[PDB]
Amino acid sequence: MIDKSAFVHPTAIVEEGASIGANAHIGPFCIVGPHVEIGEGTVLKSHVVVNGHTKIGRDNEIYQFASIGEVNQDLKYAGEPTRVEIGDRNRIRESVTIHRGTVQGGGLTKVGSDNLLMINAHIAHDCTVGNRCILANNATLAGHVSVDDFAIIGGMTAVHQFCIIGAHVMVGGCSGVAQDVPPYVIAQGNHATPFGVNIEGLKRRGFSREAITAIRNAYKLIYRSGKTLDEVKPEIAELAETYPEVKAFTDFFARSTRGLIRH
Amino acid sequence: MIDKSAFVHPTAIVEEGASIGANAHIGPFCIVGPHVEIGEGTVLKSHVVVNGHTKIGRDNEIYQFASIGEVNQDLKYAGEPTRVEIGDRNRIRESVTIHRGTVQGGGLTKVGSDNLLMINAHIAHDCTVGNRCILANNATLAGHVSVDDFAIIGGMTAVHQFCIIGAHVMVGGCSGVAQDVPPYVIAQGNHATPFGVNIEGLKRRGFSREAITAIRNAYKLIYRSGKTLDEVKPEIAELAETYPEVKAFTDFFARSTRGLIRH
Amino acid sequence: MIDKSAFVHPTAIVEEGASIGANAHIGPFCIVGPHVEIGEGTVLKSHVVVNGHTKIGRDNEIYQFASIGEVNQDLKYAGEPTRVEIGDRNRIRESVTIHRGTVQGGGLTKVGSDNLLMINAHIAHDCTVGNRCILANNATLAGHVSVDDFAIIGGMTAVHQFCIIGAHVMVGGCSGVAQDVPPYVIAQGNHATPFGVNIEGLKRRGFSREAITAIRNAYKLIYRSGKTLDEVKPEIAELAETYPEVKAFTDFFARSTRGLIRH
Ligand SMILES: CCCCCCCCCCC[C@@H](O)CC(=O)O[C@H]1[C@H](O)[C@@H](CO)O[C@H](OP(=O)(O)OP(=O)(O)OC[C@H]2O[C@@H](n3ccc(=O)[nH]c3=O)[C@H](O)[C@@H]2O)[C@@H]1NC(C)=O
Ligand SMILES: CCCCCCCCCCC[C@@H](O)CC(=O)O[C@H]1[C@H](O)[C@@H](CO)O[C@H](OP(=O)(O)OP(=O)(O)OC[C@H]2O[C@@H](n3ccc(=O)[nH]c3=O)[C@H](O)[C@@H]2O)[C@@H]1NC(C)=O
Ligand SMILES: CCCCCCCCCCC[C@@H](O)CC(=O)O[C@H]1[C@H](O)[C@@H](CO)O[C@H](OP(=O)(O)OP(=O)(O)OC[C@H]2O[C@@H](n3ccc(=O)[nH]c3=O)[C@H](O)[C@@H]2O)[C@@H]1NC(C)=O
Ligand SMILES: Cc1ccnc(-c2cc(C(=O)N3CCOC[C@H]3Cc3ccccc3)n[nH]2)c1
Ligand SMILES: Cc1ccnc(-c2cc(C(=O)N3CCOC[C@H]3Cc3ccccc3)n[nH]2)c1
Ligand SMILES: Cc1ccnc(-c2cc(C(=O)N3CCOC[C@H]3Cc3ccccc3)n[nH]2)c1
Repeated sequence: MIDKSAFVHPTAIVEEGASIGANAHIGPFCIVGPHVEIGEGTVLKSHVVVNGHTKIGRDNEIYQFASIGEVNQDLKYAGEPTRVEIGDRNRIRESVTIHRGTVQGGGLTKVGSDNLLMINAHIAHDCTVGNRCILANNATLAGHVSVDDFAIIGGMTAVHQFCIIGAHVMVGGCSGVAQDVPPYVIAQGNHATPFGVNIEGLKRRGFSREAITAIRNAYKLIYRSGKTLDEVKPEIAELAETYPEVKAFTDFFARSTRGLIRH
Repeated sequence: MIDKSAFVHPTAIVEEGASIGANAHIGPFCIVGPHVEIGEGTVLKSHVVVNGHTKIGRDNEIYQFASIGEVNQDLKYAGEPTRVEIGDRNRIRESVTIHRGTVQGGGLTKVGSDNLLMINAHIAHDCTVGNRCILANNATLAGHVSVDDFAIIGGMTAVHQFCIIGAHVMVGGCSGVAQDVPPYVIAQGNHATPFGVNIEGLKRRGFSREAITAIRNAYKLIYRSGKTLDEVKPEIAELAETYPEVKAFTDFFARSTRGLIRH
Repeated sequence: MIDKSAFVHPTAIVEEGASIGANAHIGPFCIVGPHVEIGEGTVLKSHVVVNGHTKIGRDNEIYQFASIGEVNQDLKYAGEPTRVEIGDRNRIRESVTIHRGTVQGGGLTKVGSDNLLMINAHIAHDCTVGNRCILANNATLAGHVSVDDFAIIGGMTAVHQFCIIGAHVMVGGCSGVAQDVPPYVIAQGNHATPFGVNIEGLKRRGFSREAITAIRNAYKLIYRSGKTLDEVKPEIAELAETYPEVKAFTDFFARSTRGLIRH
């Protein structure tokens, strides 16, 4: 149903069955399929395509020429009714593409809240983007990629399938990420390698001096101690007993499937 | 003429003279010029611009915000009535651009069949794309580039004008190709350099063990023997007398104008 | 007001207050906001969004899926009524984005005349593009970037915020520019470094043999003499006393805020 307080431009095509929330705005020449849900206050500026089984939260801003919910580019996909979930207060800029999941990959592409997806960012099938992330222009995720909370990916950068971009990471522009990036790390290059802790980001986000020091010491265990990852894992868990922020490493290690980026 | 079994959305603008085949589908807000031919079963999803002297085959899927047949970006082009040809069963994704040829370059941009052109791939004037190719997101061909059968070009990769991407090549993502890539080769980097034979691709495509061995031996002649290309050409032709797959090298050498990528 | 000789397609939406000049053409499914001025003879092909306080000159060609005047991507921007200015005879290709300024950055994004902005080029808030420039496909300017007269930026290349791309520069494709590029220089790489003087460009643009020699000698002072920039500045000014073309260096040095690209 279309809420009586939603605006649907006369040139937009909203198919029967679409759910449009209160005070939403569907601009001219938008197309909205019958399995789409658009939350309260969300705006589709103009020339937006939203289709598939796709749920969009509240107060989103989706700019012209974006394609949300579309058939993914995985040759394995065969038209199965997979899904997209998008949270609240995202800014989804011109030409962004967010594609539906695959059965093989779990059936769901998910984006959280308060993200900024810049022009022509690409969220492939089965990706999971967290909250407060930034993808700069042309940032490109292959299928099954995770971008964890607060992570930032610079312009022109691409991420290989299944990689994890950890929480509070900063990936430089013009980079190619082929392995997993631990939380709190700065990464850059082709292929991307680690350049220490994202100290300034943690500072601005309220991390204490003690937490940042512990995170720097965990970084040193991984990349400067010379031990194997299997040796350092319990040392990082031990450190997390005192500084809970360090637990992000433990949680990341359990999800990592491609190994860590390294010098 | 518009076939009686084609669907033309009421908001689409199909100019008189366009030819639309049986069971084709022209979605909302598409524009189709008077010299366009769209084959049987081809679908333009929505918001597609097709113009120029442009022939499109059957069972193609062309997604929103694509521009097919448009004026090319060569400053030498002056509006002459050049052409685009596109074959059958292509998947041409959001924002792909395929531009018309130039008189200077032969007048024709051509794409074969069963290709996958991912989001914002660019096929410049006078390019020739074969069959069963893949161009990943943002893959960008300058003018006059050839992409031969089964070749794959990774995300964010660009190819300098006139280069040949040989048959069954795999070019990595985040790469810049400045010279010609022999058939069967893996290439990666900025600028791209060769990394051996695309063994896994040949395996999956039915090449025999003997053919792959001969191709590996031809690769060694080119890049490991230390001889000049002029010395190895007759040695490769000799090898092709027994293994016909090796003839692809000979045919490629005759077309190559920029020299081969090298370490 | 809409000039009586302008064409406005029946499907276009031109908001009351927009100014459309003589013999302009607003194609199907374009949107033009109430504070837009479109000059005499300018063409919006189709599916173009123009909004904000945006002035566009005469004889421009703006292709489908372009977004001109749109809200910028700077998180600091809060909706203030900033501006875009675009000159004459520009070719602005599919999916180009040109964004409005920020109060913090001066309030104005400006593009001159006779530029070629290829597919998906991005002109961020507060950028200044001069005359006769070329941005190739996917060339991406962060905020506050200057691209001076005749400069060319190759495909897939991105420029870090506040950088200056000097007059008659040629930046290669697949490059990342993190510092300022002096006039007349060839730059390439990630990050971009200098590769001598753009001799061929100067030749084609009518520079005398004496002027090019002096420019080459100024280049040598900067990058080959081994002196500091502070030592060479007066030596370059001295050279400019005889060869006025060398003054471009002096003017550039006074604007440069990020240091020069270097080997
Ligand atoms: C420096 C880092 C640069 C990163 C650049 C990233 C750019 C990403 C652009 C967005 C793409 C995204 O929307 C879709 C996506 O990632 O899909 C794939 C899907 O996430 C994956 C897992 O589920 O599976 C697929 O990728 P794979 O590479 O695993 O597929 P495949 O094994 O079927 O191989 C695809 C083609 O490559 C050929 N091949 C494969 C291996 C080889 O060694 N040589 C070779 O030629 C093979 O013949 C086949 O034609 C999927 N692809 C295809 C084309 O189906
Ligand atoms: C690591 C690899 C990265 C590759 C990145 C590729 C990105 C491709 C994006 C798609 C572009 C495609 O759609 C169109 C295309 O490739 O067109 C050109 C056409 O294929 C070509 C041949 O026919 O001719 C043209 O390229 P050239 O470089 O050969 O043209 P030109 O000789 O006229 O030079 C163009 C400008 O460069 C200036 N120049 C040239 C040489 C030099 O040394 N310095 C210089 O400034 C010169 O003044 C002029 O303003 C054409 N261009 C132009 C702008 O007209
Ligand atoms: C090899 C070169 C590659 C270059 C690639 C260029 C790609 C450009 C794509 C076009 C973007 C353009 O349209 C907009 C633009 O450039 O805006 C910014 C604006 O020009 C700038 C100045 O006025 O200010 C902003 O950039 P900054 O990086 O200066 O912003 P910030 O200081 O607010 O930091 C942004 C985020 O980065 C986080 N951060 C910052 C520093 C750090 O060390 N770690 C970190 O995580 C920080 O927490 C915050 O969430 C603006 N950004 C944002 C996101 O607001
Ligand atoms: C020397 C250097 C090396 C590598 N990358 C860069 C680089 C990336 C960007 C970029 O994409 N953006 C987005 C627009 O907001 C401005 C900026 C924020 C950002 C900075 C760093 C990483 C990720 C995002 N700008 N410069 C610079
Ligand atoms: C370590 C490494 C180095 C260089 N490039 C990559 C790279 C490229 C891609 C990519 O574009 N795609 C398209 C989407 O299908 C998945 C994948 C298929 C492909 C793989 C390799 C080359 C070309 C295509 N993914 N990773 C990885
Ligand atoms: C070996 C090499 C190294 C780095 N970059 C390249 C490179 C860039 C381009 C490119 O973007 N274009 C735009 C389309 O017009 C053709 C060409 C003009 C141009 C040339 C050089 C710099 C900037 C523009 N082509 N090759 C080549």
